[PDB]
Amino acid sequence: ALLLNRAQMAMYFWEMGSNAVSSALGACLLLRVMARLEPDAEEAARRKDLAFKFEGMGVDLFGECYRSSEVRAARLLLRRC
Amino acid sequence: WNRVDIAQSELFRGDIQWRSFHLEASLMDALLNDRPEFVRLLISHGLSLGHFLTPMRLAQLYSAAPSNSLIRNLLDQASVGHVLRMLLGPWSDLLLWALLLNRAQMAMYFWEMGSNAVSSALGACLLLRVMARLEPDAEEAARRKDLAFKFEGMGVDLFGECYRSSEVRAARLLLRRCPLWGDATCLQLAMQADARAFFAQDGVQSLLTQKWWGDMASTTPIWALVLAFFCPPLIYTRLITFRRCLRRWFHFWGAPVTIFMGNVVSYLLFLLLFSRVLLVDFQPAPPGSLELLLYFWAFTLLCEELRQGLSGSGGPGPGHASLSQRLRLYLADSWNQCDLVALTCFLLGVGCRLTPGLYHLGRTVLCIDFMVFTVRLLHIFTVNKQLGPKIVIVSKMMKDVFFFLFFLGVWLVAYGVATEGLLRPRDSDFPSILRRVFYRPYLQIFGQIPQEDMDVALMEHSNCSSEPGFWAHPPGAQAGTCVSQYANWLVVLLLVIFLLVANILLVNLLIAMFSYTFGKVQGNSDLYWKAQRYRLIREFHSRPALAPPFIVISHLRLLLRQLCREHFRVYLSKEAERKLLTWESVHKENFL
Amino acid sequence: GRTVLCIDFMVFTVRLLHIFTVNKQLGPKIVIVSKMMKDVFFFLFFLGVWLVAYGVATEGLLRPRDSDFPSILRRVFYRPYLQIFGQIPQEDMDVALMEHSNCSSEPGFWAHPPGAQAGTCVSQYANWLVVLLLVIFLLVANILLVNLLIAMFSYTFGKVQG
Ligand SMILES: CC(C)CCC[C@@H](C)[C@H]1CC[C@H]2[C@@H]3CC=C4C[C@@H](OC(=O)CCC(=O)O)CC[C@]4(C)[C@H]3CC[C@]12C
Ligand SMILES: CC(C)CCC[C@@H](C)[C@H]1CC[C@H]2[C@@H]3CC=C4C[C@@H](OC(=O)CCC(=O)O)CC[C@]4(C)[C@H]3CC[C@]12C
Ligand SMILES: CC(C)CCC[C@@H](C)[C@H]1CC[C@H]2[C@@H]3CC=C4C[C@@H](OC(=O)CCC(=O)O)CC[C@]4(C)[C@H]3CC[C@]12C
Ligand SMILES: CC(C)CCC[C@@H](C)[C@H]1CC[C@H]2[C@@H]3CC=C4C[C@@H](OC(=O)CCC(=O)O)CC[C@]4(C)[C@H]3CC[C@]12C
Ligand SMILES: CC(C)CCC[C@@H](C)[C@H]1CC[C@H]2[C@@H]3CC=C4C[C@@H](OC(=O)CCC(=O)O)CC[C@]4(C)[C@H]3CC[C@]12C
Ligand SMILES: CC(C)CCC[C@@H](C)[C@H]1CC[C@H]2[C@@H]3CC=C4C[C@@H](OC(=O)CCC(=O)O)CC[C@]4(C)[C@H]3CC[C@]12C
Ligand SMILES: [Ca+2]
Repeated sequence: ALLLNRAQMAMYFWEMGSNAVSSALGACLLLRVMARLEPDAEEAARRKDLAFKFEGMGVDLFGECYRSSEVRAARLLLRRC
Repeated sequence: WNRVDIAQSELFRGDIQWRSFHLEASLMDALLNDRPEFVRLLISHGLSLGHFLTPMRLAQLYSAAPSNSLIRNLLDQASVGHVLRMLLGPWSDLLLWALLLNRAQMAMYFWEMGSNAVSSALGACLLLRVMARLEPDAEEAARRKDLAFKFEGMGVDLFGECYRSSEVRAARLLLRRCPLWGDATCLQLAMQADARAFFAQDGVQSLLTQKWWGDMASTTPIWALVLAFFCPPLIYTRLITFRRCLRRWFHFWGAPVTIFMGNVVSYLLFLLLFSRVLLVDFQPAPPGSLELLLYFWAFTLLCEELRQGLSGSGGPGPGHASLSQRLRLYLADSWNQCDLVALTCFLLGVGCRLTPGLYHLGRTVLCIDFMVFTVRLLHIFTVNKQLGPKIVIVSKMMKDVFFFLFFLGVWLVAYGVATEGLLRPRDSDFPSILRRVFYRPYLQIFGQIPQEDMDVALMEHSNCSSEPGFWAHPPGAQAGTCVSQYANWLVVLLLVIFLLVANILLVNLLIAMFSYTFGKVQGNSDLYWKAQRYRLIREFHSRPALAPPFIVISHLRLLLRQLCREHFRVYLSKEAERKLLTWESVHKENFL
Repeated sequence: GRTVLCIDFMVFTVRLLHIFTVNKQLGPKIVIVSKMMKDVFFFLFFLGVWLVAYGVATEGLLRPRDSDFPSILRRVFYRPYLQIFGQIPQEDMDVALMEHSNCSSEPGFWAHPPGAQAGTCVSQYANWLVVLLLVIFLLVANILLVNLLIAMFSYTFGKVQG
């Protein structure tokens, strides 16, 4: 759903899987890369907007996990993904 | 009855067999009586508008204008001013009508049902600012100007959608040859409308850079233009990209950034020639090589000054042809006023130079004349995106400088006379009294504090006057021959109060005044600079490619044109032109 | 080789800034001072235009007799630039503060400034103006330009801080 720029599908498939923080950062990694690999800049506006929406959820979900346990959310970043 | 809920259920239900003429005269009373919500219903169920807008019914529509209007009499006066000579008694004429009679919601709807969304939104803004100036009373002009902002809203909002859709295909929206108004352009429409909000948006501003760098790929760097200006061989190279090698030459030297840089290089060389005349080639001999080259240079500067004068909307219309408007609008630009003060006291400085008696006055006028030509360096670089919005700021700061200069000058009189009165010099000439009162205290603001000239405990030789009292000799040249030492505890105290008020209270409160009004005017003067920008882009695009010293080639080409006897618009085919308006009427409907 | 190494010390010392940008206390403020360059360059534009305007008009009004191009480009640029920082040489520009008023066989009245690079003798024709034209300089540069640069720094520090 990230590849075909299906916004609400990717926003839902992130919610039903494991690896919330890494795939929110992973979704942000693809959509900034794949906008540079995109020829036309019209759909790249939707490609970059949906990258900010995963930037919202990764920041929002990690800030919950960090205020829960600063030790156990430290291990969230430095996990060998 | 002005009851909408009846009119829907009558037309939506109840054996729906409405014919033509049942709807035709129904929309008349929907238009003659104001009632715009009934109008949207009938157009939603569809009318002809090619069998509805028969010219009797339009004359019928204008006949129901109110008698005590600024329109009915304006028709009877005629029975913007060219609209009067054009309007007499399918949507564009109908949109024109609702603007004329200030019918707000009717015009807001007729804009939505027609073609040409961006040009008629700018066109509606053009009329309602013009027709408010043509309106006698200012009560309804508040509604006339408010409904002009509502079309300013929709033109900015709809173009920003069209620009983010396709920056190329919305670039063609502006520079389309609009066959209304005698082949008008939507940027020209936005200039004449004084559409500051329309120029301020990032689509038009990015379009202005592409017009600025005309056929030279506006993302090109600046140093490559400098490298290609001073190497015209380097024009045809791996640097600056563009979109017959002779048109390739003319796309460079006809582009407005190179006409600008030509005008900048040739003006920095004018000021370098002016200075080398003024500093090292200005003996009382008759004028030599470079001084006569300066006089011809400033003639061309004057011949280039009349080109803007006799080649010059919130005012008159284009092509006025009577010079009591064209020269009056020339001597209203604040730059021309600087350009003519420079060229008239160059003429004074040369006329006083050539006469034998007035030579030192001719030099003195030319030194101040360099000052005025150099300040014209500021007006040139206000087209720059990096410098320009900040040059326009520093004139908004003058209202605070003048407060400072008031508050300081009052305090400088107060300090300066009290100090000159307490220590009484014996060399009290009026040039020297007005110097120790004003000039010497003014310099104490800048760290020039002459303690040895005001404080007696720092000066020796305490017997220098036969007048009664005790005296002391200040070692300064214009400090008086000897000053009094009666109350020099006070003069030293009164300096302390001066440096507190001037150097600390006044200077740091001026920074608070600059920092405040920089915060206010930053938004509005950038908004003003955006709209000013296109006025300066096409002011270089219309200017000849040859600069000031070599402009006489392009004036002996223009004058030889008359013995033998910038309107920007990109050209495209009508089928590619209707594809543009079809694309754009979709994005109006997708926006509404 | 010595001269290049003295400028080379300058460049190695500025690399001291790039090192301490990892600091939490200093670092966010080192990254600010490069955002300020767009306002320095306006100031440096507006001053430099006014420094040409003041500097040539002053060097034209008082005409020195030691008008070499290094010294002309010094009394035009360097000496007015230093007046922004409180180095105002009144004795070199104002004739009423200098004695020895017969120092040139050229026609007109002259006067000797005691400065080393102030010219051998300057003119005293319109030195009411040079003194006035200094007053306008210190108003534009030292007060209008400097305090408007603070307003420009205080504004763009507010924008770029976040
Ligand atoms: C009095 C002196 C300075 C005589 C002039 C010497 C010239 C041969 C040269 C030396 C370097 C040149 C400058 C190199 C950089 C450019 C940037 C250029 O800016 C632009 O045109 C593009 C910016 C924009 O988009 O508005 C203006 C000309 C300018 C100052 C050139 C102007 C003339 C200069 C000063
Ligand atoms: C009491 C003594 C100091 C005499 C008073 C002199 C000042 C009232 C005048 C003389 C020269 C003026 C300056 C000449 C150069 C200009 C550039 C000007 O900027 C522009 O013209 C930009 C063009 C534009 O924004 O339209 C802003 C004011 C300023 C600094 C002026 C500020 C006020 C000054 C100092
Ligand atoms: C900036 C605001 C707060 C007001 C400050 C005004 C002064 C800085 C100006 C207005 C009156 C001027 C002066 C009028 C009288 C003289 C004496 C004059 O000395 C001479 O005797 C030489 C020839 C002459 O003018 O008689 C030199 C210029 C000077 C200081 C003028 C230059 C600077 C002055 C003091
Ligand atoms: C040219 C001179 C200064 C020769 C150097 C003499 C050194 C033997 C010593 C004297 C005191 C020392 C300083 C004492 C305090 C520290 C703080 C330290 O900052 C950090 O590493 C932690 C801050 C952060 O978390 O980023 C950097 C080194 C420094 C400046 C030391 C650097 C080397 C210094 C100057
Ligand atoms: C017309 C005359 C004055 C010659 C013009 C010289 C200036 C245009 C240049 C030469 C040295 C420069 C300075 C050298 C040291 C730097 C540090 C620099 O900060 C950083 O590099 C931080 C690193 C980063 O933020 O990426 C900010 C600009 C600054 C002050 C420069 C400001 C502009 C300067 C004065
Ligand atoms: C900061 C902005 C507003 C522009 C200011 C530029 C000046 C401060 C710079 C550019 C030209 C420079 C000068 C070019 C000519 C000279 C004369 C020179 O005196 C000499 O004769 C010694 C040897 C020589 O250079 O010939 C000493 C350096 C100096 C002042 C240079 C140092 C400072 C100057 C005046
Ligand atoms: Ca002009």
